[PDB]
Order: sequence, then C-alpha cells, then structure tokens
Amino acid sequence: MRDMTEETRKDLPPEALRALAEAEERRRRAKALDLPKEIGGRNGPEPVRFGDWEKKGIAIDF
Repeated sequence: MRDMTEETRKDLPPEALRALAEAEERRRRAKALDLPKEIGGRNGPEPVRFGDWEKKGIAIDF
C-alpha cells in the first residue's frame, strides 16, 4: 500500500541478488529431471477459483 513517496530507501540490500544465489545452490537438472516430455500434456494441480480481498478499511487510500 503506497500513496506518497515520503520515506525513501537507499541502496537496497542484496536480498534479490542473494535470492538468485540461493536459487543457484539448486537446479532442476541437478534434481535428476531433464524433462524430455513435451508432446504429452497430463493434468496437474488446479485449486478452485477462491479468493478473499479486504482493501477497504482505515488504510483505504489511493
């Protein structure tokens, strides 16, 4: 939720950069799964179209 610049961070930490490094620590190929499948198309997970938004409130702004 944001409406005004107000406080501005400076030189954000390598949170995203480190995330990439952590993602590197592991790879799909490393898990032993090349995934040669392509011509096929099996059904997978699909949660119902359920959701709950509560934007309206004290913080209500734009």
